[PDB]
Amino acid sequence: PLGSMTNKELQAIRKLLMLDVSEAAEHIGRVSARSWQYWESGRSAVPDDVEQEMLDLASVRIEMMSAIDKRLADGERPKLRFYNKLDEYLADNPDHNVIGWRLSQSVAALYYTEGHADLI
Amino acid sequence: PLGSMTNKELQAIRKLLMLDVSEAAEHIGRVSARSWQYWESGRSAVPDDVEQEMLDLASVRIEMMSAIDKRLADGERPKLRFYNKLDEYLADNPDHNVIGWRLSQSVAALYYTEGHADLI
DNA sequence: TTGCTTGTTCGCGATTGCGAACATATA
DNA sequence: ATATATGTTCGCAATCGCGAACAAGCA
Ligand SMILES: [Cl-]
Repeated sequence: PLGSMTNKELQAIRKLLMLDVSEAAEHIGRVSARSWQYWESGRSAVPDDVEQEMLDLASVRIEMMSAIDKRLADGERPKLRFYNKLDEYLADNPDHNVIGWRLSQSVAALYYTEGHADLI
Repeated sequence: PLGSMTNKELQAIRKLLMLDVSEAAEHIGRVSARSWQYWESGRSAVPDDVEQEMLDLASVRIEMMSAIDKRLADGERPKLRFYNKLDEYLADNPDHNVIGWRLSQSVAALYYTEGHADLI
């Protein structure tokens, strides 16, 4: 199963998690931005650990969506926080980083586009 | 109803549809990129027609997602096409533009991250 | 043994977000 | 009558994606 991530699959999961190339290269791949661009362009294969961390971030996203679903089924119309600046996010989440900020942006954007939540 | 879209809501739906600021400003707002950045930063209100066009694009996304859901319920593991370059997408879709390209990118990324489709 | 692999670094053109200024049309 | 909202253009620092070159680590 692991190790079959294509370059375009990596680009797609990165874009869906709403990560910039530099952010993922610095915090996930722990490599230069050029190496991440090479991975997404097909020059070098996607490392196994990078792929596994992608799936892990996907699972974290699933947890967030599940909490919001719990709130929805209870009759709530959620007012979800969509942090424009990363510093505003880290002021409310000291043990997080830009990865969690982008994940929160993605979940809030999805639940607004679906029409179930308003963003503040 | 129309006119309640905030700046952050516009930014969120734009990023969800995987649109760049320049693309949305050129093809959707039909304004300069500076005016779109002003809209998304809260300098001026989001026009009603731009809002409604956002919602219409969301509906088109729902159409695509429903087609792929039908394919999934039939037992198929979809091999979704993720176009890295816009010219490839337009060569496969003559009557489309960058909006449909970004919509298809977002949908394919969603169905790959969910774990139901492979990208080619 | 060294070709394929993979990473870093540098340079450069293209692109972006934003401040600032200008213009308009309209209440 | 006129502030005010809203669009445009211009310049600029910052950022990004890419080509090309260099280097280490192999198998
Ligand atoms: Cl409701």
